[PDB]
Amino acid sequence: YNTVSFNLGEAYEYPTFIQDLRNELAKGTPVCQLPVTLQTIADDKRFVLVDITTTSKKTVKVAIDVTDVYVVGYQDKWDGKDRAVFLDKVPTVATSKLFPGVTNRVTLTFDGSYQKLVNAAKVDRKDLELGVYKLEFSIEAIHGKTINGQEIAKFFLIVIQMVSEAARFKYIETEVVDRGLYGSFKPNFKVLNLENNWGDISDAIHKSSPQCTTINPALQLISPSNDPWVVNKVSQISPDMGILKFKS
Repeated sequence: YNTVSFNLGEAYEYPTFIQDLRNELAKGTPVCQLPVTLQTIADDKRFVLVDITTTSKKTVKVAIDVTDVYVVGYQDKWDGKDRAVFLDKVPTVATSKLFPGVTNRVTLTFDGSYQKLVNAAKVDRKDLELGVYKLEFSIEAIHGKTINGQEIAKFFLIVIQMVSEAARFKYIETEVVDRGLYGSFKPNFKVLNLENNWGDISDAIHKSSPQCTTINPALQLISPSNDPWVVNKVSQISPDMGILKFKS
């Protein structure tokens, strides 16, 4: 599997990092001049690894399913040896082929859906601060430490939004660049709305192809200020898209 890296002490490299990740995910046929993921792929090319290193020199290798950009787990350290930590309900190929040879393998009691993650973290997305420093703090809280479901759920919530969602949405990538590289921020109404509708937005754009203009039925989205944002044209939403989900 290929690896893309990001050092939290070099926040300015974030835009390049996200673009390199999109390059690894863009394996499908483009639609309306936008990258698209593949629904199925050989097990040997099923995942991309994201190496995140803190200023404290600790690294966590996060595994992402290239078909849907889902984080399935990560590898950190425990007692000087590697440790594989997996979310519940991930593909069998994930637990069978990722981090080969690592015997300390943990299967968490919760899956990667936002509902299960927030329930375990005990904090909702709207109240959890994102940013390079916050991400490093969450890594420091779990790296080389006994398995604590609550702390690990917080790490997943932060990394999933700063990496996976940013790859999917240029809008989210820009929020992190403007507010989370040299500061901290809580995701606004639009960030959260896009996260909840990646699949639907992608299917809508696919349905509009090949004329790539009209989107009908319209997408009922939300603006940064929590106001209704009705999208019936590709040009209205294409600027916020990084990569679309597979289909048609």
